Amino acid sequence: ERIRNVALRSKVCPAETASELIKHGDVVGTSGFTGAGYPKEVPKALAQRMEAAHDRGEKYQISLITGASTGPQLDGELAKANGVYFRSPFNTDATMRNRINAGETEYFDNHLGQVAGRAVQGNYGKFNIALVEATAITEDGGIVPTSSVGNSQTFLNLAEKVIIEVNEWQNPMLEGIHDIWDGNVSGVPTRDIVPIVRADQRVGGPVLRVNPDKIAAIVRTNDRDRNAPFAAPDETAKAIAGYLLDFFGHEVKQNRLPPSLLPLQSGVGNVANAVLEGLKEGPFENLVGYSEVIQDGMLAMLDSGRMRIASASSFSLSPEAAEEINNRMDFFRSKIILRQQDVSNSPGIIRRLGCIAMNGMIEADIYGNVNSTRVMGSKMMNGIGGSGDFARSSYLSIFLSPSTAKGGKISAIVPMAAHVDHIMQDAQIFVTEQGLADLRGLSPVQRAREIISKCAHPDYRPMLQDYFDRALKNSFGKHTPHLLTEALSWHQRFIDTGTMLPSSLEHHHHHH
Amino acid sequence: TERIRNVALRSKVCPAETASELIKHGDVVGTSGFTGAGYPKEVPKALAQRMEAAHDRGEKYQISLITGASTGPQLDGELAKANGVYFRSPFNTDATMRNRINAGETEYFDNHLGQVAGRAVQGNYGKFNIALVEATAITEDGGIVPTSSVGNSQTFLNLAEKVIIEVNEWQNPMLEGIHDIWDGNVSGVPTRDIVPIVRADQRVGGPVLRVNPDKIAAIVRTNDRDRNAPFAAPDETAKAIAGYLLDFFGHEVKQNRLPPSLLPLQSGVGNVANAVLEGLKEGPFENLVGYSEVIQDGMLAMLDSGRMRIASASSFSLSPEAAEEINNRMDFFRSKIILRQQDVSNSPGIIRRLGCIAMNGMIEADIYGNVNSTRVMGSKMMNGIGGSGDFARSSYLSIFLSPSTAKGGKISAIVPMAAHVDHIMQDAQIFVTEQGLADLRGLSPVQRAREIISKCAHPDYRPMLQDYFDRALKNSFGKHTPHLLTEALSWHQRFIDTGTMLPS
Repeated sequence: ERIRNVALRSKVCPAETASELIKHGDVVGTSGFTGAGYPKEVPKALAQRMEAAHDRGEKYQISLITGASTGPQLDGELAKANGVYFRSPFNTDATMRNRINAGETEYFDNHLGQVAGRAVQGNYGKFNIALVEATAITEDGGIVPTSSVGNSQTFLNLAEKVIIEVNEWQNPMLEGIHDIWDGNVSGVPTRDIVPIVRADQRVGGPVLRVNPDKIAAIVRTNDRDRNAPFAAPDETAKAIAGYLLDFFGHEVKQNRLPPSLLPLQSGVGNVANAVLEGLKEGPFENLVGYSEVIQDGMLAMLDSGRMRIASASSFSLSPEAAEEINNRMDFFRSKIILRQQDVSNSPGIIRRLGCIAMNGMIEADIYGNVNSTRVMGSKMMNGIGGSGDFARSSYLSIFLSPSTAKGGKISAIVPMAAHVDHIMQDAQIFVTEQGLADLRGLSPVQRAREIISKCAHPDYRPMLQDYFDRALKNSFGKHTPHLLTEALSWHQRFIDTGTMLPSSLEHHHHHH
Repeated sequence: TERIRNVALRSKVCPAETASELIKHGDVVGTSGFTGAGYPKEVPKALAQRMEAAHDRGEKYQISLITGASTGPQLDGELAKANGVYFRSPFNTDATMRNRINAGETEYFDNHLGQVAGRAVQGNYGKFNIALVEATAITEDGGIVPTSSVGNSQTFLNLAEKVIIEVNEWQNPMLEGIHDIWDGNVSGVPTRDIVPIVRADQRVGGPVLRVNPDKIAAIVRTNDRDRNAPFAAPDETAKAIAGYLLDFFGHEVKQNRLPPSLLPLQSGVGNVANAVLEGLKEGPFENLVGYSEVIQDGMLAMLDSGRMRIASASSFSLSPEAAEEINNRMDFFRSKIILRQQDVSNSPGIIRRLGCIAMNGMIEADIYGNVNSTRVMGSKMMNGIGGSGDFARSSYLSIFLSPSTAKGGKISAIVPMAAHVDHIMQDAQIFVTEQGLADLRGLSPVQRAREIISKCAHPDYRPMLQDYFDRALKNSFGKHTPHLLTEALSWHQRFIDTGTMLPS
């Protein structure tokens, strides 16, 4: 039995009935972070009822605040139903992305570590509903989270009414892996000192806490998380990982990093996977993770002993890795700590531990300002996520990307970024399959010489050099040279023609 | 009274010219100095003269200059005149040095002020050859008493191979006691220490910079003045901005979103900040607390009137009139002011913990509320980002304040797209101009634009901004943050071409 508090068993009801508690206009806070631990059955039932209402000319939309990304059963179903008027802080569902980019869903991608605090401040309004997925409910009414913690404790505190989905698909032995603190991290100032001085340090307990009188419904479910396929490293990712690992090796030999490096933050996807595979094969020992996510390559390193501990707010695992950790949850439970995201993404803690931040990007300009979010400056991809939390607070901020996109028709290094998420001050190292730019100690013009020479693709470097050269001669000021007449012209060229590469039918200064 | 109270260290006293000879071509020099206060004065002058002579003989002679923040004509000015600085960080306001920077003659990088010490220890600027630090006094056990700022001086003393102290008799001996220098690991090798500050008036350290006396290569007796802030009063535009902000604070308190005493306050320097402080001085919020980078004129008034109880900062930025008052009454003001290391005053962990209210200026913001603090037309440096990022991102509330226009109406402070970004949308919640106040909390980018355009933009520019936004909504590549890339930067180019952002 998953509901070990007898009194709360009387609140069990079907998903459809529970969804009726959610009203048009409501602000709904849910569990869910990197496709893990989001509610599934109540959102599906809600979406059906939303569509039915819309067909009869009746409005039915919610504001949806999450930990971070969810999955098809939540963002997907609600976006299909056109049921979300406002969304925050981070989405990866393609249907929801389309609603955002059509202006049908208003969106703001907050720094992930800040969301709980802004919720408590009231920026999203009054929370009507918290809808949270659970592994179990304990004897004294504690709520055991599932494959992520995210913002769930904050949403439970704020919401007028609470709905719990108890998912028997989630492994019972997840109980104990979470660390939930009752301290003031995101409440009213003055906040508490968050006393974390080791990545493996627990400060709290294993359960979310909530007044049982606020629980309006409990729904028994049995459904899987998103679990994206493993993105196998291609040669581009492998080259990027190779330059990065060589760099780490050099930092260690110059005593600027310990042989155990520092606590590591990375993502998911191709490049991160290549980096984790390189770390598994590399000369470094006693590694530590202090990140947003646990991904596949870590289980390997936790099992071998290459990595000693991994701190995160969520799992981001493939189907095969998901089965590996479930068959051995009692081992991995001792190696992993899942934290509230306002703790995993706490700038104070990230700086104190001296994390190495490794993040992706859409593009960077020649001065090393970074766009993480908005294609051509206007079309949302996913969101800033925790990349700003980590980039700004880290001991070392590293951005990694293929040097081109769209089969070479887009350069990831541009004269000016069409949107900025990370300013120059927040980015010290850039890595592409072309090489690694170490920007420490450099002015913007010096940053440009390094980025253009080390990171840019051969197809675009002469164009970049031409822009920079002419900017140096003609720019209003020469501290960060620009030609405002063409700074964004590569982006407009892409919009117009589908490529940033110029045609020989017209003049271009780099052909000559 | 003898300023060098350690008898043994008196034997290290030498001329500024001889001391400057310790500094070699290529050296990385860390100095005191923050908001025109407490920078070294006589050794940089002597160095500059020797640099010029060297250059004339065909000898290379340049240094890297790392400071707390801004300095003055004796340091940034003289060295820039001599073409003696190959790299400068993190914050300059001297006109001669600014001209070197914008000519590409001095390399510059404006780091977040709270991060500079940590990056210095990491080695980003290279090995420190020299620390050149101004002192009020040297204590009997060899402690270095800082002057009108603390800045990064403790870190530079730790790092540098050789140390030069300027003991400046111009500086008030009664400054001794006002500083709080922490022994702990804020900016050193990870894992760092927990910084135990949980109230803005909490002292956690001692009154002196610590340095191994064997590293002290020279002590120079000096007698010269800091820079002062302007006396000039806030005009009608600044007073209007302050009025909107104070009305906003009132409503926040009435809605129980701020305490009646508000929260610890951070304020930049300028006319607008002065207006806000004058507003608060006779405002309805009592028992105020400052947790800022700087102590300015307005704070002294409030610390005097009791309307403000304590002010924490790293430096002074005072007018001649205000400087005279504090120096006449240092007894009193010393008990009301704490001067901290800048990596503590600007610690994002502390700023968030205390829940600071950040109030900063700007060059411009775009319609989505991204902020440019630094680079005119995107390429010409003004001063630098300073501590505005430390505070904007970490604060409980991040507010940006500016006149809606500049250059007699020929520049709009609200533009379609910022030509350079220092603060992203996520780091700016409230904008105030003399036209009104935009509260952006809870809003998507297109919702932010409606508020910024209608509340903050000047009437001369508002229809142009609305026209841009409306056509972007129709024709932009994506509709989440609509832009027309062909004209996004066109107002800036129009200014470059014609001298005004207004069409013919």
